[PDB]
Amino acid sequence: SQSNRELVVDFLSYKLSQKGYSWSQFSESEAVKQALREAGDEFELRYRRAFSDLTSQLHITPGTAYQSFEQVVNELFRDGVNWGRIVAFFSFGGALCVESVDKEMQVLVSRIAAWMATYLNDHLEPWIQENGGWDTFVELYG
Amino acid sequence: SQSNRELVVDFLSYKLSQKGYSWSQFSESEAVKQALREAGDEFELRYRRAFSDLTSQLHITPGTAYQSFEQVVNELFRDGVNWGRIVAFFSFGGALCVESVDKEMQVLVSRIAAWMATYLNDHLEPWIQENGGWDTFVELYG
Ligand SMILES: *S(=O)(=O)c1cc(C(=O)O)ccc1-c1ccc(F)cc1
Ligand SMILES: *S(=O)(=O)c1cc(C(=O)O)ccc1-c1ccc(F)cc1
Ligand SMILES: [Br-]
Repeated sequence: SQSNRELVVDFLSYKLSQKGYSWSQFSESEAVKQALREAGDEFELRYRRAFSDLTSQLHITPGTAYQSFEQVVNELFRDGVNWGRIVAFFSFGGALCVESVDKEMQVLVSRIAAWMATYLNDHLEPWIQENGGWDTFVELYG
Repeated sequence: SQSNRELVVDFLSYKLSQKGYSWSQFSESEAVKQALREAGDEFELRYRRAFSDLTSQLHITPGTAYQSFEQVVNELFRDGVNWGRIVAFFSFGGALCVESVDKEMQVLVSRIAAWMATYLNDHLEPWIQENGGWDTFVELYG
């Protein structure tokens, strides 16, 4: 896609790495990526329980449709968009990739990356642009 | 206060009662009280980890100032006010009351109720009025 696609790929590469997997076998910009990597690790520590209940709701098979992903991701934004909720979303996507590689369905990695870039573009990009862009996120979270 | 104090007391009475403690031994409107009651239970269940990190932050001794409670509660509104964070606020106060009764400092329950009411008035009331009052919380969470 574009700059959102590039952000999704960086985050998923990091999440995969933390679990010992490489992206290569599946295929302010620096400050945005670093800040989002750090924000996702923090969110994963603080909301261990609630996050586990989220990831439980979706088990990605080669048959899962994007709409099934949207329905659970939509729960994160029920009451609107915010940075914490966008971080949760990245984290969520990262956990589905890890789960995918764990179950030897490494083909779903590029599929989740596409689903995420799409979801950011369609639903989150207007609120992001309206709230200072990714540079604001960095100034707030870096 | 007013509706806020009535809301605080109902919520605190409910929480204490759940653990087997009466409010009486220390001292649409129904749809709101009920909706908040249910929200507080669901919240306490969903954020097992995160809620525990917050309650840990303040251990109320009869010499704890309001400014102390306020500083830990500002942590709940760090990145803005939303219905969910207001629900976390009520749940937190409920925990500080159950904690006071259990730690033999059952006198504190009345002061917590007063701290909660003031916080709502000084900080939370404009956001509540701007987002359609408690009837909107009901018409969403109820
Ligand atoms: S949570 O209360 O932070 C929350 C709130 C919403 C909402 O729409 O109000 C959506 C999602 C979440 C959430 C936070 C943390 C998680 F691990 C999962 C969901
Ligand atoms: S979170 O636990 O970091 C958090 C963050 C904010 C914020 O404004 O950044 C507000 C509330 C919370 C929180 C949610 C749920 C809990 F049980 C405890 C804290
Ligand atoms: Br949690």
